[PDB]
Amino acid sequence: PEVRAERYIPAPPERVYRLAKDLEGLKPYLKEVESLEVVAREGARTRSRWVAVAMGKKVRWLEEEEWDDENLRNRFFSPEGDFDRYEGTWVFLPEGEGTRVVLTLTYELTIPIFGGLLRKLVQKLMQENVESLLKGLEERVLAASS
Repeated sequence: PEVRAERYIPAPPERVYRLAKDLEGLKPYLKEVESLEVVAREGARTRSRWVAVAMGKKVRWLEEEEWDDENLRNRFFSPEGDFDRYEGTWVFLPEGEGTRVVLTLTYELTIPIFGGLLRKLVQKLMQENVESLLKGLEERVLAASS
């Protein structure tokens, strides 16, 4: 299944893009994220270790992001961790002197026994998570803007 969040940020795309790329600087404004560490940095891609909290227990994964500096987009995919699949794109679109940020996330989480019964709740949780990742980026861009 897939989730997508969309958010307008009052700042030029290039600036919003660059602030999202500095994940470790972004991390303090992601309230649902407990730990985010960049483990590897290479050319236009990094590797990072996420620990997030949903509903009191933690979900952990490693994430590879490929950064497209030219076109202000990124692609990410988890090769290992708690998700069978965790991937998507951040894109930063011009909307005025500002940025329409679009975050798309395809995930698959296998849950013993209850995976179909709680499919919609899981969905909503993943919706809140990406909406919050974006509201947290809003708050980064404002913080770094003073």
